[PDB]
Amino acid sequence: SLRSDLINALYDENQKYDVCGIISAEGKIYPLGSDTKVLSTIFELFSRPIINKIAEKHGYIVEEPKQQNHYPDFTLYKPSEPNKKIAIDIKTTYTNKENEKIKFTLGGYTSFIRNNTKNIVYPFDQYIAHWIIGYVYTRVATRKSSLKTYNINELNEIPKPYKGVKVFLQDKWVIAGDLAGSGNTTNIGSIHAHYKDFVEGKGIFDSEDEFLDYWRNYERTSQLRNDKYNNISEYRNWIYRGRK
Amino acid sequence: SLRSDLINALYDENQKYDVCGIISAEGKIYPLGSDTKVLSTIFELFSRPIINKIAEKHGYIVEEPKQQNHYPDFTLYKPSEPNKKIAIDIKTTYTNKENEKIKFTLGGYTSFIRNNTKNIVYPFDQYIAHWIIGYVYTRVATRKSSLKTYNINELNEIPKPYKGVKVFLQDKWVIAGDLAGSGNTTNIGSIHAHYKDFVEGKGIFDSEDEFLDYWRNYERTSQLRNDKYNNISEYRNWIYRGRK
DNA sequence: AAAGATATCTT
DNA sequence: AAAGATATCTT
Ligand SMILES: [Mg+2]
Ligand SMILES: [Mg+2]
Repeated sequence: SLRSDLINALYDENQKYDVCGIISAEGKIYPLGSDTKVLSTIFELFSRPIINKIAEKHGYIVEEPKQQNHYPDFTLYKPSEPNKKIAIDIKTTYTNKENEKIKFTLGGYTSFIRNNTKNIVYPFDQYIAHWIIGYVYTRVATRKSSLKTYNINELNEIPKPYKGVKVFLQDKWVIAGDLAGSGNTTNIGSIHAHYKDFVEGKGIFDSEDEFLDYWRNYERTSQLRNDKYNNISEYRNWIYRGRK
Repeated sequence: SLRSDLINALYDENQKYDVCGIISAEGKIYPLGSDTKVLSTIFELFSRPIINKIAEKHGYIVEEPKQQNHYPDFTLYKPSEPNKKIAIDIKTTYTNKENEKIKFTLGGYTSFIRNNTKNIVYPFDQYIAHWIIGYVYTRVATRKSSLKTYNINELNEIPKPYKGVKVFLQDKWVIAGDLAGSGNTTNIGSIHAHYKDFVEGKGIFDSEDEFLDYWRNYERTSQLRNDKYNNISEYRNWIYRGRK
């Protein structure tokens, strides 16, 4: 499948390669920093050619947002079936010691899931799947060595700010949790679990429909959630009683 | 001085080098994406080496934040002058055409400038200068970036997502404006002017003390600002009224 | 303008 | 946890 091939390519590529810096056309190389803003950018750039390569093999068109505040990172679709689009979003997070619990922010809950055309490349209803390619890296302490420039002949000497990158591909709804992933930027939070749980998809929602409904009626502040629902249990009781 | 040296170094380096992709230890080069998040990250990484080079040359220790959401990008100081720290923050924005007005987001106005230690590496009072290194780049007309990899031989054939870059170093207060830079993330907005004005430092505040007082008393919503002040004029009128 | 999107972190 | 930081954009 497009899915199996994509995950095989990512898993494979992720083990045989290591990004160590940005290069100038003049051949000068600049080291990488240890914070997620940097690694997030790197993993996205890294994944681009792989996604494109695998998509092409299955006859899929790949499109990136034309504007900045638009989801998803990649929109795939065959010319003959425009209303069956696949959204692929790359998400990153870090861990301090391998095998700790991790969590991701899964996108806003007040944009395209509530308004079919808000901050999204194509109307939400034209997508049949929302895939998350999650990267987890163990953070490494920045040393003095990563504060100078390098030359092409020194590629092997440049220190990396990450240690053990792990990658997975999973449907957004499957890994979605019941607590917000951010306050003022109102993001959906993922389950807070170990990497294997994301790969295996041991989430809390029974269906994508339950996921959507939960997040479409989630109130922005605990104050507003006090009389409604603050988690999946309370949401199910709320549903049972008639949504009141 | 440290400041003049840093400014000279920034002009040269930037005038001599153009970043075109990220590179793996194995020599494989991945091209840059077009979205602002990418360039914001690249310019920050492009500057680290320069800042560290000039800092060492002047007896200054350079420190980056441990927590990822702490200001500033770089804290410079002599071990002998602990309470004479300099803060440097890197900001970027784009222009579609080389001579349009630009503006930057300059950091929050509700964190450390109101609460001396919130989200800052060292207490605000230990800093005696706050510089902003701003990069302005002109986007390219094409909305479609390259989706294949390149090798060291092809450096000259990799398309760049930007057409031209300008940089400047200036004190934060000198270029601060009176309108917020962001809403839910409560950022200070800078003046909305031409590149030349940021270089020359043609701001709106009469002093850093005014800049600080203005932003320490600015309200989050226009509803609350309407009974206080919404711009420099109204703020000055608010001072006359007795700050009520 | 002003408010709220885009991604992720911290306590 | 929930709320509010980190950059910067868009409408
Ligand atoms: Mg930084
Ligand atoms: Mg900064």
